[PDB]
Amino acid sequence: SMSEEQVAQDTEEVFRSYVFYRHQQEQEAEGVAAPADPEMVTLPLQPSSTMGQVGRQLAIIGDDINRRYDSEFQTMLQHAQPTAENAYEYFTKIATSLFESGINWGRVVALLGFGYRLALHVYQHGLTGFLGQVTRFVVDFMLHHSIARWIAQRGGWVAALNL
Amino acid sequence: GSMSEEQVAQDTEEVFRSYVFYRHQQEQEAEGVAAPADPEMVTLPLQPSSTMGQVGRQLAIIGDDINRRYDSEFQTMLQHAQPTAENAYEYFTKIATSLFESGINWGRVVALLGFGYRLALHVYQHGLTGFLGQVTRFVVDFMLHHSIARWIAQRGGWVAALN
Repeated sequence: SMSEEQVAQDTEEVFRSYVFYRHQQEQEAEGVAAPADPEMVTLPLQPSSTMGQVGRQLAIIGDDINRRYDSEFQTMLQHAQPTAENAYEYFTKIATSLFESGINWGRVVALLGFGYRLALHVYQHGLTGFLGQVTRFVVDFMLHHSIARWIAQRGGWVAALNL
Repeated sequence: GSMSEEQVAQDTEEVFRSYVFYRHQQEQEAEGVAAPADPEMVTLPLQPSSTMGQVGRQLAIIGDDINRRYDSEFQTMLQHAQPTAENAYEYFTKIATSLFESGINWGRVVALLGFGYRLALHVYQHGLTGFLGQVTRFVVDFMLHHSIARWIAQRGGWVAALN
């Protein structure tokens, strides 16, 4: 049976695979795509692990709700221009607002997308990459805000792929 | 409701396919990968969060002595007999009939899943042509016709294996 702690550990692996595949897809597009941090563009050590495959599948859903979340995150980041010095507080504001009226799978996956976009943003304008920090923000938020528990109740991260 | 042999037989495909996925996720880490694997083995099944998917996962990760002993003996057998796609049905039927001749118990039920995995792997490795759908049919049908699905139903269904 799936524990909240196991879900929290799995979140790091899901997120790292997710960001790799999000940026792979972004390059396969029109335009050049913002440069990504070499860490974000490094293939996971075990891309075919269960959590690697979950992150991959979540990144390649191009349904309308995911594209809507992504566009709104982009717009917010372009306006707010967070930096490495204030990205923690920015992340906490956006994530807390997103879940304030409840948890659902679309919002869980949207938080991975926001982490991807926040890490990519800070890298552009910043002195270096910020992927490890954003990973900690996402993992810790999901644990503290009872999202890891919510996922565990539903069977763990693999349940994000169910219809 | 009172679990039927028909429901169990229907459930067995999902149990077996999840079992195979989680068995091959361990074999690759232990043996390395010097030939491409069967994509059907290495790709997470659809609806990976179901009760039956969870049963297959738990049975694949058991890892005690009796399950290791069944697995070693199946591998020795296969390495000697070298069944092919042309004769795997007859070879499966012989091994499975022998295994259950003197009775059904949970260790033998799980052993049959292990044998199906190893048979599908062996046949694939011969030609790099997948054989998982065929072996799944062999396992599902054998359990049904040989009253193993009914034995399982009468202990409460697959979910009894979780105990």
